[PDB]
Amino acid sequence: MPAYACQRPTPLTHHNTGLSEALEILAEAAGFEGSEGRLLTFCRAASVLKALPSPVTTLSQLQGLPHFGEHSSRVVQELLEHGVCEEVERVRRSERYQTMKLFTQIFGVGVKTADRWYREGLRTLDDLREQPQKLTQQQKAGLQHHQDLSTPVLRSDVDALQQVVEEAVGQALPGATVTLTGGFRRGKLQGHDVDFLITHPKEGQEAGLLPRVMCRLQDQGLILYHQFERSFCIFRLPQPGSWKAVRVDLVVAPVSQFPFALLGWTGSKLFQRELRRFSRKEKGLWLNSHGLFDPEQKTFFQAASEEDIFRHLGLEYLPPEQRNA
DNA sequence: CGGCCTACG
DNA sequence: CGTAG
DNA sequence: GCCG
Ligand SMILES: [Mn+2]
Ligand SMILES: [Mn+2]
Ligand SMILES: [Mn+2]
Ligand SMILES: [Mn+2]
Ligand SMILES: [Mn+2]
Ligand SMILES: [Mn+2]
Ligand SMILES: [Mn+2]
Ligand SMILES: [Mn+2]
Ligand SMILES: [Mn+2]
Ligand code: NA
Repeated sequence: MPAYACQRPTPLTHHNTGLSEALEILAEAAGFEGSEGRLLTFCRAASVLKALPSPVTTLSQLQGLPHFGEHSSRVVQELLEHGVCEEVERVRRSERYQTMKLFTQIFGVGVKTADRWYREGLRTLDDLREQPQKLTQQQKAGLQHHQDLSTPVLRSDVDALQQVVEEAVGQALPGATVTLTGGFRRGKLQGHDVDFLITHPKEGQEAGLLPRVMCRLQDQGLILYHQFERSFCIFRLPQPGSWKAVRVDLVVAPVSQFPFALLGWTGSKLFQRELRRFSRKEKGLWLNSHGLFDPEQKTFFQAASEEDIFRHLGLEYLPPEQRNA
């Protein structure tokens, strides 16, 4: 088992859901308490279990696995022996965990904001709504549309959204393209949002595109919230006789950067953090959604495909459906 | 000991 | 700070 | 929390 998540395939369907979900609770709780390092270890340990070929049945099967130490091993041991882990159950039932989960799921609210509200005694969405001057415009939109945004986005929604985005993009710039990214490109059947990457084959023609696309969508009445090259939107998606709010991310990249943007925006989140860590720590190259930089030569790697990027980092290529770390 | 991804809005 | 994967 |  390789130590970095970008070194191993991780399929969407795997064999250790119970164990990985428990470790991910502890990771989320670590985040709520402000420990990104513990969050990362628990995330990495959960991800190792997703890459295994079979269910873990006995603690022996963990020996030698990366990111399993005393704490993560004890969690698995309790789950294997007893079906539950006392620490996980205590976290699950705590008012702090439940409220932090409730607040951070709001679009516009992260851990630091949620933690302040918790310390101020707030506990419910109705508490937040009763104090609206304490909200940014982004948070007001997230709260306004919270019910819809909690409803899974389905493939039929993706297809309808891709059609309307393609229509606006084509009106704004002939020849521009729209690529579905995010979890749906990795094969997920559902999601919390839909992610799209927009480019044009002639370098530079995409300058100024995203404001033109947004203007065209807003004039068709499709935009409930927005506000460049990244737009984190809420769309008014038509449904039979009605509509529902859906989170949509729109990203524009020049074609020179498209493989890097496609790689970054396809995820998973852990896969990309691990890939960027690997690049810098193991290869001495700096990776982001714009490029891959050699800081000694002060040059950027020219990539035509995601495969090119994997090759330049010395990694076996993984298709999107194996990046579900 | 000290790192832990790296951007844009 | 929030967002993103 | 784990590891370089
Ligand atoms: Mn399998
Ligand atoms: Mn411990
Ligand atoms: Mn026991
Ligand atoms: Mn997404
Ligand atoms: Mn998104
Ligand atoms: Mn840019
Ligand atoms: Mn330390
Ligand atoms: Mn994400
Ligand atoms: Mn520690
Ligand atoms: Na949030």
